[PDB]
Amino acid sequence: EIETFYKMLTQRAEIDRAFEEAAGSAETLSVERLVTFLQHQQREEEAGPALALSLIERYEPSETAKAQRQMTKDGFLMYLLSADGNAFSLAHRRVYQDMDQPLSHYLVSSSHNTYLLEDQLTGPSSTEAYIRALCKGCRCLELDCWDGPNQEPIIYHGYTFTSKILFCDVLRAIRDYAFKASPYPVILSLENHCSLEQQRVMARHLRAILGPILLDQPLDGVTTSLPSPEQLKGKILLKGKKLKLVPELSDMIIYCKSVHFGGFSSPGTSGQAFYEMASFSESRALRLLQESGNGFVRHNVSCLSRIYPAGWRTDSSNYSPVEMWNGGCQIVALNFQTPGPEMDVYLGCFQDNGGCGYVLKPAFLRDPNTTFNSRALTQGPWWRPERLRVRIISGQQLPKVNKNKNSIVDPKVIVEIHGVGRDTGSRQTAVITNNGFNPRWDMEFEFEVTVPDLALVRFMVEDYDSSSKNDFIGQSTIPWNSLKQGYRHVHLLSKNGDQHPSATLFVKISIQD
Ligand SMILES: O=P(O)(O)O[C@@H]1[C@@H](O)[C@H](O)[C@H](O)[C@H](O)[C@H]1OP(=O)(O)O
Ligand SMILES: [Ca+2]
Ligand SMILES: [Ca+2]
Repeated sequence: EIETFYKMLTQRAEIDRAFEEAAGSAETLSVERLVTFLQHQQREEEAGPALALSLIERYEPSETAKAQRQMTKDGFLMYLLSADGNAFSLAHRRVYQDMDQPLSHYLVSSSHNTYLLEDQLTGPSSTEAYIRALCKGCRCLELDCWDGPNQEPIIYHGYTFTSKILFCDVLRAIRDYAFKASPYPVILSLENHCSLEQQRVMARHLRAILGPILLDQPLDGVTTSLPSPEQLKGKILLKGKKLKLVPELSDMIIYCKSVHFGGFSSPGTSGQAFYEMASFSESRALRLLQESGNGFVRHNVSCLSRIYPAGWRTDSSNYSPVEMWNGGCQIVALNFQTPGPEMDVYLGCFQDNGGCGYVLKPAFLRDPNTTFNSRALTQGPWWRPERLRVRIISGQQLPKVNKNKNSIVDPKVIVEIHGVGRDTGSRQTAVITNNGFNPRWDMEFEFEVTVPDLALVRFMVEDYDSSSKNDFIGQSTIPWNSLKQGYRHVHLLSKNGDQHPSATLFVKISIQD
């Protein structure tokens, strides 16, 4: 009984079967079989006794089997729940890409009106908001500066009733957290509304507070392109207008001069200097993407574009970043304080590359001479269809999505493909009523994706309500190239992007060309 219970509360058939199938009849998995599993199933490339051994060394609970270079079912399970059994590639969870190209070549995690904790009209601002962002990996932050009492510049939403905070205070927080999450450059987007006096003050605080972190002079060399995240490692750069504007400030804008969108210079040689940056609202961006997809892309190859939520999003709601990333846009600004699929995809995207905040664009988005246009797809390197088959097997300890009572969850799972439009798909499972502890669905979906290099796969679990909406329970977004194959567990996240210790989905992923 009491064993039978812990034994029976804790008894997952899917796992048994999986171990069975792997080990065949043996009560154990020999390296020879482990490796077969690692290869045939988990489709690992580095599959080999080396891997298999580290797996066992790392996960095998039995001192015997461990010592005897073997894996018992338990050890199998643990691996499966480990950072190694995770659907989101462990390898990709550390900086592993080329940090040498000019910034324009990377997608940069960017925040919008960062100082805000809520809505854009009357919610509050706080330095906490910049801390959070920074802790969530954000590299590019926004400071809307306005003159304040006692000659001290303040930051708040120009023309609204949003609460205020000090320019200096913000500067310290940034100073303190700019690199907690990553060594790479942080970009400060100044939106100056300050009298010349207070402007200078600003300039003082910057120098005073950022000190040496501040990048106040062009990098020796750095002549034809933007520096690389490597070159700027440890610095913070300013972005704003460059010569109503005191030189103290303007003299600090080195590689990020705000500019009004000129146009894309294919019908010429140049347009915006690599050191010039344009911003575009959601709407405009779409339009240009709709009309000049290839223009933009090519543009974005050597220039940084910043996009920002549409004016009507007074609720700090966000738009989808994918659409812009698809155009090579790199400083895709979102309202970091707002839970939703948009931040889910955003943060999923940036978990890649050890979440350093910079993610190398695919090559075809880094070739000045590119005919790509996610909107008018033609054959190109980017064109590389794959067939994804995802099996939603079971759920484990799905969290009680609050609810002001003792009810049980009634879960269902949605899997979605995000990328070029042609590739967008969504599918959902059935609801298992009244089970969150160990719902088992065993449902499989299949998707065709022509442009994996821009895709992301999202797993979301809602608690079904016949009556009401459908309570979000947890979610997880994995970029296509970090999607791991075989049996894996998807570690679910709360709406706020926090890790849910024991909430997981157990799945079988298979990708074939
Ligand atoms: O920092 P930029 O690139 O200028 O973009 C900002 C944007 O991120 C946000 O403040 C919008 O509310 C605002 O309308 C816009 O400024 P705007 O008044 O120039 O449109
Ligand atoms: Ca702003
Ligand atoms: Ca129920």
